[PDB]
Amino acid sequence: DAFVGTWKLVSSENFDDYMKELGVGFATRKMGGMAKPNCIISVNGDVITIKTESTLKNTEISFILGQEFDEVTADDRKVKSTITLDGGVLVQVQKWDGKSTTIKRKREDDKLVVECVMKGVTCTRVYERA
Ligand SMILES: Cc1csc(-c2c(NC(=O)C3=C(C(=O)O)CCCC3)sc3c2CCC(F)(F)C3)n1
Repeated sequence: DAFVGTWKLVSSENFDDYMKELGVGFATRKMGGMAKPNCIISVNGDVITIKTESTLKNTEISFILGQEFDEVTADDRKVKSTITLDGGVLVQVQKWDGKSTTIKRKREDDKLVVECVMKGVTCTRVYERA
């Protein structure tokens, strides 16, 4: 839809702090902090696929809106994830060990804007079309 396409990371703010708040260790934060992923989003019927491709690590999720699924995150958390569409925004929550983080993806002008919240830390990652 509005989200479908191949997107390339152009900016990131507070990603190291966001990863620290998740409990991510130094080596993995060093890898993630300097990654400039592509995000490839596609839809086939009820199923949406989001691939994140980067030099040192790829991940992929496929999901139906409002249906919880198991996810292994890039930092190796085993989480229960639910993604919904709310006022044009894809809202993802990941739940594990009584904690949660939210990842919201929204389209603004030319950009795909990704807001990641963990406790008091808010990170903003912006992608543009490849
Ligand atoms: C939590 C955590 C630890 S590490 C890591 C992570 C990447 N996270 C992303 O891109 C993320 C988003 C996005 O912008 O799509 C939005 C959601 C949040 C997370 S990308 C990438 C790594 C490490 C390995 C790598 F090879 F460096 C490449 N996420």
